[PDB]
Amino acid sequence: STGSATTTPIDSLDDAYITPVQIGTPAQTLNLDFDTGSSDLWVFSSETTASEVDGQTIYTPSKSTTAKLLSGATWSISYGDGSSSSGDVYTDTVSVGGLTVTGQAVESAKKVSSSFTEDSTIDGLLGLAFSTLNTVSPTQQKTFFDNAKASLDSPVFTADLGYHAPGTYNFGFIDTTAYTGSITYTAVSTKQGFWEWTSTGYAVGSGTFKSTSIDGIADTGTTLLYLPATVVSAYWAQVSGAKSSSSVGGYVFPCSATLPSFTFGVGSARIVIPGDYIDFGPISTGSSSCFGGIQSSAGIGINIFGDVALKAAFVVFNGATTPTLGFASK
Ligand code: NA
Repeated sequence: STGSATTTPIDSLDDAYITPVQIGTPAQTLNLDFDTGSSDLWVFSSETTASEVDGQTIYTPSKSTTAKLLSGATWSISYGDGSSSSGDVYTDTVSVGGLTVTGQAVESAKKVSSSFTEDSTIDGLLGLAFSTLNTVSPTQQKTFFDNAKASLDSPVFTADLGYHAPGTYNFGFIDTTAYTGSITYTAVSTKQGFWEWTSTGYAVGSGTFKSTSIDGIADTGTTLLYLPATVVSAYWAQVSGAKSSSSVGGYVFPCSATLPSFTFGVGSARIVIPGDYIDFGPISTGSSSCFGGIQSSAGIGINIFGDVALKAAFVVFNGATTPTLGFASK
């Protein structure tokens, strides 16, 4: 089997991407944030505290003839950005882009933190990191990909995120028309439950490539590119008037600037992030200070190849017995 779904930016900045997901029978379609940095499929629901719901579409298990309470199971998750959610668990039929899993754990939120409530466009998350991170207790649950894997034509999914445009998540096949050149594969460590890999270095603009190992995670659920402070300082030093602002919480730059590109290494290959991808716009409405898309990972404890990086590539998440990542230009 295969699945193919379009993923759409939630706003003009590509702050996140939503992908429609069919849950239950008859189908309830929710727009989920596919997150290769976590491993819980959780939704706004009929159980979510009413004051914590503001415009999201909810999953109502009592209206699904295939929903079953997973008795005793609870979940609770906290994300890198400080957001959180928790609740109880159903199993139900879940389909993405024509690919169907029966018996998927659908984590129904009883509580969500303010950032989720405030984002009317995201009805929940669909985690695509390794199932060892799933928070369900006392019986950990599998991701949608891990449940689909054995049925897929190839044990892979691909992320093809757009810049200010829709893109695609494919399950079970490589679309050879979706990228240029060849896919370069690179080793993955699953020891922290992430799609963790080692970039071979970087360049800033037309600058020389610096060969250096940068361990980090391929995380579709993180907006920005978070890299070591040395790398980030080297990038923003090339932008007149850029500075790290403790008050704003990262590097800002004059909105009048033209940003340089950023290149990262994948083995001997190179992925080029155009400068425009690194512009996250005014820090507040009407400000001439703009927020940078490349930020320090110092204090986060891991480097994160978030959407700013991934949307410059066609990315293969190879879930073979020994997982690997692939990157192609596009
Ligand atoms: Na922000």
